Amino acid sequence: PTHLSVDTKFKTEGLCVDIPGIPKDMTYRRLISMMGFKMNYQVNGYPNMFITREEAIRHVRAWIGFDVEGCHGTNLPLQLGFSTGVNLVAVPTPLMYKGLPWNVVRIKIVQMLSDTLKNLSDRVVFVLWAHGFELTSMKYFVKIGPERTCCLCDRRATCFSTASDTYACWHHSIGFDYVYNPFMIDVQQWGFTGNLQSNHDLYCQVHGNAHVASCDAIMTRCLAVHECFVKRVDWTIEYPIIGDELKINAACRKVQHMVVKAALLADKFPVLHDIGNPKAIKCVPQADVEWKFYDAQPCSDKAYKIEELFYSYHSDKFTDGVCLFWNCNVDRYPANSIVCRFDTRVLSNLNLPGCDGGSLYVNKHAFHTPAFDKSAFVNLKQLPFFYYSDSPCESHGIDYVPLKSATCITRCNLGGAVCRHHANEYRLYLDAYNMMISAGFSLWVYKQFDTYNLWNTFT
Ligand SMILES: CCN(CC)c1cc(C)nc2ncnn12
Ligand SMILES: CCN(CC)c1cc(C)nc2ncnn12
Ligand SMILES: [Zn+2]
Ligand SMILES: [Zn+2]
Ligand SMILES: [Zn+2]
Repeated sequence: PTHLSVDTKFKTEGLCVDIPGIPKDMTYRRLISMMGFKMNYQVNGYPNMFITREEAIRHVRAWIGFDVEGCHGTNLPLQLGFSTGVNLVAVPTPLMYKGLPWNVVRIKIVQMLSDTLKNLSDRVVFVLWAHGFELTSMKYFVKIGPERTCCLCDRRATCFSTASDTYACWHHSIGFDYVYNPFMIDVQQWGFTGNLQSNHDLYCQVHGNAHVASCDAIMTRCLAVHECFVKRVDWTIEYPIIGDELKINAACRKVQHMVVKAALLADKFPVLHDIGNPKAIKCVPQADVEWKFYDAQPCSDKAYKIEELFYSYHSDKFTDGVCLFWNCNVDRYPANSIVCRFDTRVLSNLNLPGCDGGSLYVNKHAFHTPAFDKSAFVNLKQLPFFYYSDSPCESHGIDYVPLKSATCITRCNLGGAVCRHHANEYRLYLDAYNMMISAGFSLWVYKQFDTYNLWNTFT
């Protein structure tokens, strides 16, 4: 079982207010046909418009919450809502647009999905809390058939144009009018009691219900993210490389070694308490310090309470030496800490919107992270940028412009003139540092940390 069989049963109770008299016994095959689609027994890579929960999790970057509400067999106007916050009104003749015929609405839909998804995914997954109008509106903006490739490139076709009779991916679909071979999943099929708002509001106080289609579409995708990434966590699942993942990760390791190495040199802590990933390795293996590890998995729901991580009886006295919380999200860090906390508010292709203020950070694996809280860092300060090196000044070998910086903490800078080697390493480190900060990571340190203490490690 790789795909969802079209012969799987579909619970239709959620659909019977918009579709009165709908059979209780219904398959995906019969539902697809009822929606106005003919699959014709085609095995060309598109076996079902509906997908499994596991396949949906593998394609989280493609999720677009979708909801349709009736406004007025005589067709009436529909409010189409998307988790992008867009509301389009289609007439059959937060951003909400006036009523226009489907021929122009479908151009808008293709533009919106293409701009939203071109840098995230090779497809779209419509996430539903299916009541009827959304499934029956799909025929007006969706075309299906064999799996195809783009006319302008090698990516899979996600759009279709009736003007040119051609296919395109999200990058080459300017002016296209039809969504081609989309995927969809109905959250209501997962076994739930009560309406969408009641289930969403159990875990999220951030998304309100301003009684608009996009509000429901947003709540839908949010509840789906909570079920698949907050309550259930799967760190085995791999995700494709779509950006700067490798550079961001390489930067993180360089910044960690640099910042921890300098803390141990400036304040000579006898012991370091490394709290976080159970698979963590010594980030400064040559350091003199007594390195003690504590296992805590990435918290995906609420940030850890320091009272449960530290107290209840390890040195036991965590007040001795320094605490290293490298991506270990706690509610209030102790004053003797070195902290890297991901800022969930960051705008990027790796960071997807999440549940209750949190975000879904997708870099090789999916990590639902709790909402960034400035109050977690009251006992600390923002760690300033600095580069430190004790390596010999020796070129061994891009051209050269002389480096003048107060933050290049090297023997050559102490001696009044930065050597070529330390200037190259400084600029490479600053690049890695800016790369990590812009990816969303934030660095915090114990208030007594001072890089002035690093000059005397040169004599
Ligand atoms: C009351 C019949 N009507 C309205 C025309 C329906 C019913 C269904 C199941 N799908 C539909 N798709 C579009 N109209 N539509
Ligand atoms: C209420 C029945 N249905 C299907 C759920 C309808 C009715 C009307 C008037 N327009 C529609 N456009 C799409 N579906 N649809
Ligand atoms: Zn293309
Ligand atoms: Zn929510
Ligand atoms: Zn030097």
